[PDB]
Amino acid sequence: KELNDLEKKYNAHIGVYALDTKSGKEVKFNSDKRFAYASTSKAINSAILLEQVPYNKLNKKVHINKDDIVAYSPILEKYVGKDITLKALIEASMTYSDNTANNKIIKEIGGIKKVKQRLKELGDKVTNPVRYDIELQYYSPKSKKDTSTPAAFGKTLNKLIANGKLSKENKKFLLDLMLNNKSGDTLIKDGVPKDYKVADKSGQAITYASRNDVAFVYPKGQSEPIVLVIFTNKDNKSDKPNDKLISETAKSVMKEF
Ligand SMILES: *C(=O)[C@@H](NC(=O)Cc1ccccc1)[C@@H]1N[C@@H](C(=O)O)C(C)(C)S1
Repeated sequence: KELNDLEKKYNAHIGVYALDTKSGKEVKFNSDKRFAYASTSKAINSAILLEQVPYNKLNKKVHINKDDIVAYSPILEKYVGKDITLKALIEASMTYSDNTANNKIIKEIGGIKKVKQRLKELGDKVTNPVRYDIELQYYSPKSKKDTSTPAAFGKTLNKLIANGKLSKENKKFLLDLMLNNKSGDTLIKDGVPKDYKVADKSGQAITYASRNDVAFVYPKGQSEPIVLVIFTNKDNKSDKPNDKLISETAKSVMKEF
């Protein structure tokens, strides 16, 4: 309804899935439509690693070489020939959307093929990781590669983080990164009521103005999060997104709760 209106105001396509984990209440709009998840996949990879490595053991270091470095790695770019702890990899991936950190997290997990296995165990047969960064960012409406539906992606985010194989410490370390992430400030954070806490991970693919934001939103007073997945995109390959679209979509969706 009003989301269709926002699709008209911004000449864009909105994908929404939101789940209040307390009530089990869901808001869906183009929720079974495929979108490039882009960097929002970093939250998923980070959480999967965290299921396998206890907080105390995030101090394990791993070697970084030139072959590991991919574009848009503001943190990892300085670790060629150096060691980095898994904790700092996760921090890089989440806070700076470091692409090299995210690939190394997927490697730690055991590779794309293992992320796929985990996804399927969580009943997610939609989220479709195929490539590492940055190649996963070359979205095409014609390919399913590195795409998901807001519903499949949110359900996974809910089963992985919102409840709940993560220890209290690993769950806190991930969510704090997401809460403290100043790079998602123009998205969901921008549209939610100022007293709501928002723990997000944003994404922007190279093509079709694919701009996304996923978050754990805590309406003031509630501790149970509302999982919010907003995927947007446009008709043209070189289209530039408008973050206000996501900000407005989040505002609208939050009234439903
Ligand atoms: C996650 O979505 C990452 N996206 C890319 O690596 C592709 C890309 C898209 C637009 C500009 C540059 C690179 C990260 N998200 C972007 C972004 O927010 O635009 C980063 C440049 C932070 S990498």
